[PDB]
Amino acid sequence: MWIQIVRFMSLIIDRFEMTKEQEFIRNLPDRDLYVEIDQDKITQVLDNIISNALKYSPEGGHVTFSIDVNEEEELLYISVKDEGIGIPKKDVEKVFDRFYRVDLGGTGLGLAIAKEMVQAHGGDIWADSIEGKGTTITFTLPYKE
Ligand SMILES: Nc1ncnc2c1ncn2[C@@H]1O[C@H](COP(=O)(O)OP(=O)(O)OP(=O)(O)O)[C@@H](O)[C@H]1O
Ligand SMILES: [Mg+2]
Ligand SMILES: [Mg+2]
Repeated sequence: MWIQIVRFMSLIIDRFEMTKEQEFIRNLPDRDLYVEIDQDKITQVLDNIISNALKYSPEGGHVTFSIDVNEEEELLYISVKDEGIGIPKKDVEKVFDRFYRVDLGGTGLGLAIAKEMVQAHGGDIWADSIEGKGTTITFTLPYKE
C-alpha cells in the first residue's frame, strides 16, 4: 500500500511541533508523492531521527525538514537537519551500527532500526555532520508521482 508522504510527514511534524517546548522549518513540495512502506515503519524511522535531533539540540535551534525529488532515480531524498552538538568525523558512519553510541547508559538502536527499515524498503541512509555545528540525516525511498 501507498501513502502520500508529504501529508504523512506534516502530521508527524505537527504532533512534535505542538508538544512541550523546543523551531521547525519545512522544505516540502506541493506535489502528490507516494511511497510504499507501512505507516508504522515510516513512523518509526522518522520518530527515531526526530528524537535524536531534539535530544541533541540546544537553544531555540532549528530542525529543518526537506523532501527533494530525484525523478531519474525514482527516489525521494528526505532529510532532517539540526544545529546540535554534531558528530565526530571518525564516528559519522558508525552511528547507524547496532548499539553504537558516540560515548552502560543507553541503547543505541534508534538509527539502526531506521537504517534497517529504510533499506528493507529499497532506500539508503546517511549522516552528514560537523562536530559543534549540527547534523543532517538523509534517507531515500522509492516513490511514484
Ligand atoms: N542528531 C544527532 N546529533 C548528534 N549526535 C547524534 C545525532 N543522532 C545520533 N547521534 C549519535 O549517534 C548515536 C546513535 O544514535 P541512535 O538513535 O541509534 O542511539 P541513541 O539515541 O544513543 O539510543 P536510542 O535511539 O536507541 O535510545 C547516539 O548515541 C549519538 O551519539
Ligand atoms: Mg536515538
Ligand atoms: Mg538497498
